[PDB]
Formats: sequence, structure tokens, C-alpha cells
Amino acid sequence: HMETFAFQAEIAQLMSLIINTFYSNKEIFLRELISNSSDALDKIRYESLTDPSKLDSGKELHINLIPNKQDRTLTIVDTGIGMTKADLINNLGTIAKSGTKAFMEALQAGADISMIGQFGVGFYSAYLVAEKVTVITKHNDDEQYAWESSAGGSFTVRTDTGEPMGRGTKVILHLKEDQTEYLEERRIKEIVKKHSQFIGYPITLFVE
Ligand SMILES: Cc1cnc(Cn2ccc3c(Cl)nc(N)nc32)c(C)c1Cl
Repeated sequence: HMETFAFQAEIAQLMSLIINTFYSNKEIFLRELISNSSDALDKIRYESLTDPSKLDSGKELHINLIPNKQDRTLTIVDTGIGMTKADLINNLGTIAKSGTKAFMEALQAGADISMIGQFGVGFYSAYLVAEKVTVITKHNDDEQYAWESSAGGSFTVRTDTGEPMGRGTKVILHLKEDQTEYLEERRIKEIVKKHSQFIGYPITLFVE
């Protein structure tokens, strides 16, 4: 059921840089994940203009932010296009190679980790705050999958038997012990207002 894969060498190098570099401005991970959700919602919305049946798996286009203090997780949920098995295992890693190389060269010349999204690899900024990331996803053309990685240089993919999603992506951040501020209502609200106030989809910050 669970298959294990090696990241492309450039992606393992990027993840190590994100985990090892001293960089205090960790809060930017949330803007990067919300921007990915917004891009995924724009993609399904635009495809639905030529094929309305693409919304048979759910008409609502939104982003939810769900903290869970008991589990020490922050989850970013969207009803965007979702990812196929081929996206998870091959396509996302392949497309990211040029952007990863460009980003690592830009950092050597004076750029900052907060610019990661300009290189299309902002998802990996999740490792600024998470020791493990679990991604549940469902694309209209494929089955529901669970992707997972604690940065071994490896990740896993399995068909998911959990709560059916309809369509979209859930990024579950298993936070590092010293990063629990990202479970606080006031802190998430502050970050969303600072970096994500103009996103074109409703962002609901759940509370406990
Ligand atoms: C390996 C990897 C790379 N990039 C990403 C970021 N991404 C790529 C496609 C995609 C969609 Cl359709 N929705 C969301 N919200 N995020 C997405 C992930 C989620 C993984 Cl798992």
C-alpha cells in the first residue's frame, strides 16, 4: 500500500537548506501555502468555464485554516484542482528543478528565503515550521492520495482510506515543538492580515 520514493537531488538540497539555515522570519510559510491554494482554486475555476462538470465534485471554492493544539497540527484545506498520483511522484519534482537551482543561486547572491515563492517552490517552506508534512489530495481524474515526508531525502505516497474529500488538497503541518505559536488564533489572524489579505477566495480561520 505505502510506496517510498527519493526526492530529486536538488529538492533534497533545498529542503536541507530550509531546515538548516538560520532564518527567523518563519511566518512566511503560511502565505506560501495560501498562495498555492489560491492558484489551485483559480485552476479548477477556469477549467470549469469550458467543462462545468468539473465542479460535480464540489462547487464551493474556499480555503480553511484549522489549528489543533492536541495533535500539534495546523491544516490548510482548499477545494482547488487537487493533485494526481503523477503530480505527486514525478511532475512536481521535475518542474521544480529549474526553480530550485535558480532560488539557491539567488540566495548565494543576496536574496532572502522569503522570496522562495518567486521560484515556484514555496510549498517546501512548510519545513521552516513542520517536522513532518502530510498532504491529502483528490483530483477529478484520479483517486484520493496521502503524500508524506519528514525530509528523509524521502517521501511516501499511498491511496488514502480516510475521510473522502470530494476535490482539493489538505496540507497537514505537524509542527516542531518550538513552533506552537502558529496554533494561536491571534497569531494566525495577524499573519493572514499581513500577507494574504487580498486572496480572492474566502479564508476561514477555525478556532478551538
Ligand atoms: C511535493 C509537493 C510539491 N508542491 C506542492 C504544492 N502544490 C502543487 C500543486 C498543488 C495544488 Cl493542486 N494544490 C495545493 N494546495 N498545493 C499544490 C505540494 C502540495 C506537494 Cl505534496
